[PDB]
Amino acid sequence: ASIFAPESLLKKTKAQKQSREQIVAAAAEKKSARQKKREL
RNA sequence: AUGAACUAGCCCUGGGCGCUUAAGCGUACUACCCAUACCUCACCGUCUGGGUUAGCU
Repeated sequence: ASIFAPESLLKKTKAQKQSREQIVAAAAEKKSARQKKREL
């Protein structure tokens, strides 16, 4: 009845989620580190 | 006050037009002119160093 979202797409989306999680965490701590660095 | 001997500089004698308290010579200081040089930018090419695939509307 419906198309089942190909398994290559599911594997990529899981991989992209891992990388997107890393990017946010890296930028989350970068902003705090940059603000302290600017004051120094 | 003069004269003598001297101290040097320049003159006399031995690119063009023109210039002569220079448009000459020497010194000092401002301003100004413009090379394919220098700086900024754009463009060409070469070289060099990267990035780019579960090929993500």
